[PDB]
Amino acid sequence: EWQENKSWNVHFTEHKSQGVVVLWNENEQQGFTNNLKRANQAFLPASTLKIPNSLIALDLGVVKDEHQVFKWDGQTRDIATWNRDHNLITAMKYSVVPVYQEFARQIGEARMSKMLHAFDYGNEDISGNVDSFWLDGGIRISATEQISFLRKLYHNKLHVSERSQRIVKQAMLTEANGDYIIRAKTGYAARIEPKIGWWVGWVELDDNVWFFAMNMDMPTSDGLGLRQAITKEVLKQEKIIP
Amino acid sequence: EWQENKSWNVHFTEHKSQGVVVLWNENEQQGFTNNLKRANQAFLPASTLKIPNSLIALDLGVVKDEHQVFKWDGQTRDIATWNRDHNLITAMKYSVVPVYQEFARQIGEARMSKMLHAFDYGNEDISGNVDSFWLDGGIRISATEQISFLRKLYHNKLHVSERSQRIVKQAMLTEANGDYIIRAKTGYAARIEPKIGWWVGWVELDDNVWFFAMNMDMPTSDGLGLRQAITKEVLKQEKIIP
Ligand SMILES: [Cl-]
Ligand SMILES: [Cl-]
Ligand SMILES: [Cl-]
Ligand SMILES: [Cl-]
Ligand SMILES: [Cl-]
Repeated sequence: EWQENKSWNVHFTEHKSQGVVVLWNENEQQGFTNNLKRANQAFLPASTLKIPNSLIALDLGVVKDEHQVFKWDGQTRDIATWNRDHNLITAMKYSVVPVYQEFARQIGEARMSKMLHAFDYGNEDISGNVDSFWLDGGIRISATEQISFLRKLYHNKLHVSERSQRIVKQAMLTEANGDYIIRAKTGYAARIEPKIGWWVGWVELDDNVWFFAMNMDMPTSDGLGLRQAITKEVLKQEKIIP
Repeated sequence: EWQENKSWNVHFTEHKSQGVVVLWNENEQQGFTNNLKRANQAFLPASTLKIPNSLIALDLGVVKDEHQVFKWDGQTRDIATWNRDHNLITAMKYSVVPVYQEFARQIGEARMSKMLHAFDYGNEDISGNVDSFWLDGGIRISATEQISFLRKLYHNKLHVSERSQRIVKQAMLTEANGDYIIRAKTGYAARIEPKIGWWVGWVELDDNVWFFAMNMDMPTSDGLGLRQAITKEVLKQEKIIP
């Protein structure tokens, strides 16, 4: 069904980068990618896992609502945006590990793992857990599998309450203007080679939705902004955004 | 409690305009306005009434969700954006009267009026209904009363379901970036003198919310864009947005 579009590769090669973008046109039920093999290659999810972990935290009542404040413990960590109070909205915006580590302590490895499987979120890998259970959830996930999960979230079809799904979609809000809305989540799997950056989400237009999932080789946090830039170059080429 | 800030008047006079901006700092429970008398002056709500009317339509099941399509009837009306299919999101974005007129036909004048009173939305005026019941709801509302209603919506405190309130807040989304989110609704009461333009809503920041409600004299649809521009000049002066 899927269509390969190798002309998107220039957006990667212009930035001396290697990666994949996957797009799904919801109205047409049609997928597109620059590289079919890499679209199906599973990687550690890094902070893209915050989307399902937020659903779990809400649906178990670990997080009461998007307003609840998770106070800073006063310990100065390396990422300055972590050294402040957060709610679910801001914890997702700044990918605040200490906040989600606390969620995971309350959720527990057993509940987390079972609810992820109920979401059909990626698949367990031969390597098992390679860090802490909350950083990778014992799974790896491909770009096409991200799309399938996000489509379920969009349609409120995951096996958590509608409310939990609506709150997470709110927390995903990244950009909005008169032309489009982007709901998305970044990630950077930076501990184990190959180091991988992600951006996954969707673009809402007046009359359609375009799901996207991209990942790219990211040996250093220098090209982090290429995750969004390359994706947007594809979206612009396809006339999805101006 | 309220504080008057007459330095905001220049943003109106620079555009040969007269009007009011009201701001409410949620963390501090403090209100500010350029003109206390006009802040309390009631006007026809025009399309700002689409916020409560959307709540009513959802909570009665006239609108099933924000995805339901209200097809164009194929009749070419004066406003080009009306001459197409819409959902609740787009009907609010383009202030699509024919769509909301159909909602009102299904809701009914009795249910609409009673639910508006349950929201404490403005007050009935001596003039009664001055057009059709769905265009003004038999009420007039002040900028400060808009604030009070919007604060209830923000906190899910209105007497409709939480779901209905969350869907309407989604449909209010107007702009979002790394610095702020604006959820808002325009209006233009253009049939009866004095003709009035409105913009009402809030600005979400990482650590606070600022509610706003502005109206202005609008003898012609030429300065419609001043509703947002003047509001944003106030927000910038107050360092709420960059
Ligand atoms: Cl693994
Ligand atoms: Cl994002
Ligand atoms: Cl009236
Ligand atoms: Cl939203
Ligand atoms: Cl607006």
